[PDB]
Amino acid sequence: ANPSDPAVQRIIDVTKPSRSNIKTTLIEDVEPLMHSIAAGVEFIEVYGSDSSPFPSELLDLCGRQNIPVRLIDSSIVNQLFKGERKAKTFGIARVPRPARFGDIASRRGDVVVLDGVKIVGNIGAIVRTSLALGASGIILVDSDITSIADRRLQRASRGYVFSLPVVLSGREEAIAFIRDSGMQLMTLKADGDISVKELGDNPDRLALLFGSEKGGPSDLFEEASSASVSIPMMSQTESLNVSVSLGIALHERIDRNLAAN
Amino acid sequence: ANPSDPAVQRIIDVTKPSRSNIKTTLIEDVEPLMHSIAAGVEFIEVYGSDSSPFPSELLDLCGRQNIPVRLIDSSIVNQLFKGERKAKTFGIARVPRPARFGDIASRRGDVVVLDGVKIVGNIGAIVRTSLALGASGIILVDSDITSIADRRLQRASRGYVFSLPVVLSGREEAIAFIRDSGMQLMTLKADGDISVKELGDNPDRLALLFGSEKGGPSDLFEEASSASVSIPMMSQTESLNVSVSLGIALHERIDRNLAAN
Ligand SMILES: C[S@@+](CC[C@H](N)C(=O)[O-])C[C@H]1O[C@@H](n2cnc3c(N)ncnc32)[C@H](O)[C@@H]1O
Ligand SMILES: C[S@@+](CC[C@H](N)C(=O)[O-])C[C@H]1O[C@@H](n2cnc3c(N)ncnc32)[C@H](O)[C@@H]1O
Repeated sequence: ANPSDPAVQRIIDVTKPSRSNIKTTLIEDVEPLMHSIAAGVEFIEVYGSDSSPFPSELLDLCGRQNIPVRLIDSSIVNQLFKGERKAKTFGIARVPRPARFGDIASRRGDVVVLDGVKIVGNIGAIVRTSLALGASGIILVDSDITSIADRRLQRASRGYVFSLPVVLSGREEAIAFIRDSGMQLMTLKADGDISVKELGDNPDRLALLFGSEKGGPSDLFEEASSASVSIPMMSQTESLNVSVSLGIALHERIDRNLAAN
Repeated sequence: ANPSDPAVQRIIDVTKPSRSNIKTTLIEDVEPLMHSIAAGVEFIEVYGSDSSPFPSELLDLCGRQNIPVRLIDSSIVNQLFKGERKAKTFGIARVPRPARFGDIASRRGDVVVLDGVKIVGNIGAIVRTSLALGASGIILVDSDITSIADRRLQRASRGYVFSLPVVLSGREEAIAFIRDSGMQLMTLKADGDISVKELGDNPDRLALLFGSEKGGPSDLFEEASSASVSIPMMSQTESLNVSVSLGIALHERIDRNLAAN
């Protein structure tokens, strides 16, 4: 373990602050770490607080992946971070190459397609929900996001932005991929023809499309769109937050996305 | 149509801006207005952008409640705006008295209870979801919100904050009200005993409890809590966002809450 200051550990104090270096980034907490490693994300070294029980399985995973792991005493860990108290566990990872359609095609499970969603808070929460409910990947269209390593997005996603393919794509390219991949594009809308409760019956791999406005997504998607899906509300004149709408849709598909895996 | 100053309509430029008193307020967007008046809120006057068709119906529900409406010019409508830009339909209103437990106890539908939820972003979205999915009301325990009026809770709620009973309360106060009301308390947690899918089966009106932590809600709600509810995920090792968890919870109760309206 290291209790002194620094040693060469200074790297941690470099990749964390509002520095510049992009090649590396910090991923906090055990679960984001576990899922990152599982997704092939390369790590330089994983750390942990000597005042916290280092998760047995992370230690093991890192072991079977040749990932070095060192303990750090409380005082130094407290110096870092704050005031979210503690990460208690974290690692230095090389920022992966941009995700591609190929990363989604080779995986199994529904695909989440966002169109016009720009608020990082929504995108972040959507990343978490998609991962937790068994989505294969996410395709972002018109999100104003240039890179997925955007720290705002990393933080908004609880550090899960690398745990599943998040592809930045143009509208036409996304449509072409979905079309030629054999997936069934489903447009979720408050005034959709089909009840969201009927999604569980669908045996096909689905591409669930969401917008940012109650009129979204772009009507230009209607061409590729196979059907419109609606989430029942008190009245269909209301609407739900896109992240909330995503959660319900994926919730209805949970069995199909578990069967896929 | 009035391009005149002050033209006395300058109320909007003393209520919308951050001034002195917390009484009246300005509500944007066409929808928030409808449900606001459809509850018991009083509007001094509603305005609208000129070069942009006016929503007929707002007039009917403003004529039967004696609420005046006047058109503003797009040069002045945007003289006070930025976006969207196309908020279009707004109007000053009078902040109602603080919500009471009785308000909820008189209305029908499951009750939502948040414990320790402080982030207004979630609380706001949680309001929309509760409203849209037919929740009787929300109890905000330990939210650090001094008043529902708070301009940040309004903006985070799109202006729907006055569409249903939102009660600020202490932990003991809320626990006492749920027992004396006969409602069955359900605590939602990742490692709950009952599945969220089984909620729709319960014939009784429910009180849904959500914490702010993964280790929440406060275990002091346990005695009152007669059951724990868990939403299935790829692995209970993780957890869902509070608003997403709520949406799914109410979604499974949609038939019972449509039954309560
Ligand atoms: C509804 S818009 C934002 C709400 C809108 N601006 C409003 O308040 O009127 C966000 C996204 O959530 C999705 N969504 C909202 N309600 C839905 C519902 N009831 N069923 C299916 N999708 C829904 C839509 O696809 C939309 O693109
Ligand atoms: C775990 S807390 C905090 C969630 C997340 N850490 C966040 O960004 O806020 C989320 C709340 O939603 C409820 N919740 C979360 N995951 C759930 C699940 N899998 N099943 C049922 N309820 C859940 C819990 O009551 C909890 O209080």
